[PDB]
Amino acid sequence: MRLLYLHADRFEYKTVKPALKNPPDPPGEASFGEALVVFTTVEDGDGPQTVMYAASDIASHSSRLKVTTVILYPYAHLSSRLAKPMAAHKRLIELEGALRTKFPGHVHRAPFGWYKSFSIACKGHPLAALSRSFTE
Amino acid sequence: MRLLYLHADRFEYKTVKPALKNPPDPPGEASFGEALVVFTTVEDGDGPQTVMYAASDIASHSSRLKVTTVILYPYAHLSSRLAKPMAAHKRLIELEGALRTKFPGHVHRAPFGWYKSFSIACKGHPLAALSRSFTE
Ligand SMILES: C[C@@H](O)[C@H](N)C(=O)N[C@H]1[C@@H](O)[C@H](n2cnc3c(N)ncnc32)O[C@@H]1CO
Ligand SMILES: C[C@@H](O)[C@H](N)C(=O)N[C@H]1[C@@H](O)[C@H](n2cnc3c(N)ncnc32)O[C@@H]1CO
Ligand SMILES: [Cl-]
Ligand SMILES: [Cl-]
Ligand SMILES: [Mg+2]
Ligand SMILES: [Mg+2]
Repeated sequence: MRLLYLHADRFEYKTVKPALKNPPDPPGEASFGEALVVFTTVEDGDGPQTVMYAASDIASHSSRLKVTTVILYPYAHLSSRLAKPMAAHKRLIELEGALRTKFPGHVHRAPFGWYKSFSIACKGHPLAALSRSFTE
Repeated sequence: MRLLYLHADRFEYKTVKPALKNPPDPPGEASFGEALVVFTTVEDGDGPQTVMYAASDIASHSSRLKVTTVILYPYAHLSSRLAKPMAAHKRLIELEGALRTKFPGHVHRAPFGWYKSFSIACKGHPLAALSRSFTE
């Protein structure tokens, strides 16, 4: 699993065209204020332990930043060892569930399988942009 | 070298605090309209051939998108095999020079060595977000 943690003053996205033959999530859009935006690339061989490590770390970092909103944003481009789309969607659903057991704030999982537009006002402070890897 | 190509309707950044003891570039800010924003992570062992491949590819993709502006945005977080900061700055300067020999539009190299805020209105079309790797 490869993640990019962006501490945003605002974030918003909108699904555009379907990227997969049949996106497993419906289309949509959302916007937010201060949040940790987590761009999330599921890698081959991510499993239950990977998901647990990521959930704990996301919760911890959110705690450090004193953010009370986390956006889980599926992203195919953070690495070159991607899991297949169905396994990736399953892991993202697990990640959302796991995060909710560790982080008391708002958790939004953005839709999987779409091309999406977004904008972000990414803060510029020292912890506003960090990358993470998780394995098992 | 690892790159993320984002086709933006707008982009803007502002240096915040210095990330390095002595950033080799002065502080600043800029904004833009439609552009290809290239987040750029220089990796260990990038050399002259890597720079040439990246310049050619950036030019080609820009040509496909019919963009006439390219932003070279130094980014430490796209991979886990970073070059050292001085070698990375040198390669980015080379990349900017090389790109100008292949791409007829505006080339902006953002400052190196700073924490930076940014916002982007990333388009949602199928080619609006792509990743690349170059080696030699
Ligand atoms: C493209 C850009 O605009 C958009 N934001 C996009 O990335 N869309 C992706 C993810 O939603 C998802 N996806 C497929 N595989 C993966 C994976 N292994 N990990 C995470 N997401 C995946 O399927 C879409 C196509 O790759
Ligand atoms: C942090 C985030 O806000 C900001 N945007 C940032 O990334 N700042 C980076 C790059 O400008 C640069 N830098 C250092 N090494 C590299 C490298 N190998 N490749 C590219 N840039 C590098 O040095 C700064 C600290 O890593
Ligand atoms: Cl980690
Ligand atoms: Cl390539
Ligand atoms: Mg819509
Ligand atoms: Mg300033």
